[PDB]
Amino acid sequence: RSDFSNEDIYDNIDPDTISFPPKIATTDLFLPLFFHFGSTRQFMDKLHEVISGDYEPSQAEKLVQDLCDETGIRKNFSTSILTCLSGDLMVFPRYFLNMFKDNVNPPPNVPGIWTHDDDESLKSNDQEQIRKLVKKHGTGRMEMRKRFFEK
Repeated sequence: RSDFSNEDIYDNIDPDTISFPPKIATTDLFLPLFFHFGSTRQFMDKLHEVISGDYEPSQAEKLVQDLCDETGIRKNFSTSILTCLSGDLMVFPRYFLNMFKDNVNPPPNVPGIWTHDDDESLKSNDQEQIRKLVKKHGTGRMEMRKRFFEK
């Protein structure tokens, strides 16, 4: 694989261009603590800090709890996000940056973020929908997703 990726534009969004707190951030998704961050950048920096701690695939529970106590993200929200990312933590920050940039939950057209529609397409045999899926996520992620289904 190349050290570079055109997906980086989804990770390099300048948090300072995002009004805080984002309109999409409601109490059904975030805890009181979240609303005490002074800016989108402060929140993202803390999120990066949490995500960096050591977590073995057995510590998803602890990660979710930390995301609640440190960043103010509701637990089942974090769980749902981790699920649509196929467990790829590297895409966790991307999820929030894009959700906040366009105030849509979940971001509908972001590589690595599997929407309900993407999953329906993956479960089907309609090659036109699968064509768009691989363009969006890539074959590697599709295989990992197919894997995820098996359970």
